[PDB]
Amino acid sequence: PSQDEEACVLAIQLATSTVLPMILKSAIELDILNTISKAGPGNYLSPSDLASKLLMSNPHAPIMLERILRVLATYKVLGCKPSELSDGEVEWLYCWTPVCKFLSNNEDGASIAPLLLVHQDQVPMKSWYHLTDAILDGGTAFNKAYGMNIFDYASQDPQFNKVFNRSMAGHSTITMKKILETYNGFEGLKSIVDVGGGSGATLNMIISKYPTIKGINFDLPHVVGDSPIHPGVEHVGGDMFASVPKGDAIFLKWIFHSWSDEDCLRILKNCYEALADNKKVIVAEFIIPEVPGGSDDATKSVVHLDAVMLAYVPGGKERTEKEFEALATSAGFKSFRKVCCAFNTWIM
Amino acid sequence: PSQDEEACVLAIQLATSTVLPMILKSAIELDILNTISKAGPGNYLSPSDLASKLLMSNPHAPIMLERILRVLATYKVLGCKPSELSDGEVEWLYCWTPVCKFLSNNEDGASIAPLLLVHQDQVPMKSWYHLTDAILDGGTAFNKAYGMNIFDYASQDPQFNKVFNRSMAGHSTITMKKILETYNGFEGLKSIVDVGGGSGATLNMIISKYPTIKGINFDLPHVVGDSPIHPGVEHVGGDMFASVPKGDAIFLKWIFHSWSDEDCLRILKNCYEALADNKKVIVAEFIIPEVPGGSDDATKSVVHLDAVMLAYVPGGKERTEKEFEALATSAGFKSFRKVCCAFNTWIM
Ligand SMILES: Nc1ncnc2c1ncn2[C@@H]1O[C@H](CSCC[C@H](N)C(=O)O)[C@@H](O)[C@H]1O
Ligand SMILES: Nc1ncnc2c1ncn2[C@@H]1O[C@H](CSCC[C@H](N)C(=O)O)[C@@H](O)[C@H]1O
Ligand SMILES: O=c1ccc2c(O)c3ccoc3cc2o1
Ligand SMILES: O=c1ccc2c(O)c3ccoc3cc2o1
Repeated sequence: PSQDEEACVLAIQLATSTVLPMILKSAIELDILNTISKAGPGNYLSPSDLASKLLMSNPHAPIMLERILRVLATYKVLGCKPSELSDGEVEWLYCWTPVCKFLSNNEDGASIAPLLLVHQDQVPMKSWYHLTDAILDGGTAFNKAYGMNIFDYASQDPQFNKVFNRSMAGHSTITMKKILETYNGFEGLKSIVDVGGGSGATLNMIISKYPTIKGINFDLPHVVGDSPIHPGVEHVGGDMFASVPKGDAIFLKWIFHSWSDEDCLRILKNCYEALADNKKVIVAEFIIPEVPGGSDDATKSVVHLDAVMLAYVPGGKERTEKEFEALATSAGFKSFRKVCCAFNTWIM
Repeated sequence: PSQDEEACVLAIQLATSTVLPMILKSAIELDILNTISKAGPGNYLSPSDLASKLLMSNPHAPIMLERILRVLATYKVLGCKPSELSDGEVEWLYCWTPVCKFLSNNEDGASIAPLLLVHQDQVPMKSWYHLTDAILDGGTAFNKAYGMNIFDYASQDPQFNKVFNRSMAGHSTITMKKILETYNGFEGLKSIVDVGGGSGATLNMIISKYPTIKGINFDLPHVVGDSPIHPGVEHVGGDMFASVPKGDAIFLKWIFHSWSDEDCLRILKNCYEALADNKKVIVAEFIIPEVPGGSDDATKSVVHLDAVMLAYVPGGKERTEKEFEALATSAGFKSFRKVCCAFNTWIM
């Protein structure tokens, strides 16, 4: 009877698992995580302390926050410790964890929280309701919801544009900062073109460590025209399928997982054409493991991403290392090399 | 650098965790889980076998199913094993697990899958987008989305009514079937009133084991008028706050977690009034543990439910055993007893 109970309560848990992303979204929107980050390690807050520090006016906000805090503790975003009340009952206090750090809006702009907000946004959320139809009828879930792909939608909705670009910028500020502690590959080159570089955050972090290097942040016009400027980095609006600006190396982070094999090869030809001989194409992506049933957080992340690609973009998919090696090979490249990994992002 | 990597990839995993409920919803809607249940234990299917057995017409459905299967395997809904292809590459085959059983629509009507479908339904899904407002401004997330509570909505939307009632019926068929292997409490009584019994599934399972016992399935008119009939069980339409039909015992499963303390006491007075002296009120609910940071599936389940109550219904909440004991005490009851547990549902 013990196996049945473990299996059934897992089923119930999975059936009510929309709670996690939605409670996380609310904790971010209520500034719970930044507030706890402000308190910092080992600084425990009761639900009442947190409503007070947030200056909330709702007399029932403390009990509501308590129930949110309890969700976050179960998913290890927060720790917690008991505090004895006068009448013998126990108050539960909650505290920072390193996870909470990555989900807080660090003044440096580096945060994973905007990534949660783009996926809970009402525009991408509707694509899931057309996924079952996409499988049975063909087509792509997102385009069936909207009659246009996600990038076309962003160009027509400035609010969603900012939400999308901020989620990418937050992630790659964190990731390139840790990448740069272990990657040589930019040291000896005159210039880098970030193809689909979004808001320029990746080059912002590359040039700040290697000034003198000329950064070319290349993306669609509606993305570059709403982006801040770092010195060393010049924004170029364009279309990577039309051409790619020339440089000493080309960089593509989280590009290929959004395009079919045939479209990846079209991007890679324009990259080829844009570089001199004996030059590099630097790719940053997750990699699918050869064995699919792992339950750790790294496998969950890349598996989540592959499902996101399935609903959001035609032909998008996460790939194995052998699948990346094949693309480079088909594109006339002669050397493929997996270099290092940071926060599940490989440099290839 | 190893702690930072574990924390950041957990953050990324949590930020993209809407995937799980939404991919599960699609696997249920595509009949993947019933099909695999039809194949049964140790009967491995490739993505192509599964598209064939489902008679899908989409030439890209096999690759799409593969990516869905991989999600389900990571969350342990399915197992998987490799199969070598002719050219040395490996195909991954997927197979049944006991979890898959609880998420399949067993011909007996017992399934946890309808529970997933009510929470992913577009009507409840919109309440989350008003939760942050509910905390800051007061009110209830669901009522702020719709201007009426969830039960009023069900009475005005027959489709959502059936979706809601089917999720409760599927769960309590499974739960009462296992409860009845270890509960004496119905053996020696003439009749039971199931207050808020929904579609009658719980009494259906009680009377089928104890015929001769008279079942009174009591719920709102829009619920009882769209429900099947089991012998021994008579449906009564009414309002538990107006009165409760009299009987030898009153049964309430998943009622109290939906009402504030003051409304629970109003229900309990009507239950009190409806029973003779020296008689029982039988409550089936989850119970919150005193210590809140557990990460097992039982704690996740009750924590998920408490967040669901927070967004869906005014005043709803999961409770501790001491909180249930207090309600019974305040209601004039003289004996409180936690009896047994089944699939995380306690009988009190
Ligand atoms: N021709 C094109 N079509 C579609 N997207 C393009 C494009 N050229 C560039 N892109 C961009 O590709 C990016 C994918 S996501 C942004 C990833 C960015 N490198 C980062 O990691 O922060 C988007 O910014 C999108 O606008
Ligand atoms: N006066 C009332 N107000 C609101 N809901 C009521 C009610 N009387 C009964 N209910 C019912 O309470 C039920 C809660 S959920 C159904 C639980 C059911 N016992 C089961 O476990 O299967 C709903 O069916 C709802 O319609
Ligand atoms: O979590 C992610 C990470 C990358 C990502 C991405 O590159 C694209 C391109 C279109 O939609 C996307 C969604 C994404 O979600
Ligand atoms: O997963 C669940 C279980 C029980 C449940 C419930 O009794 C009510 C009453 C109004 O909304 C509900 C949602 C629920 O979701």
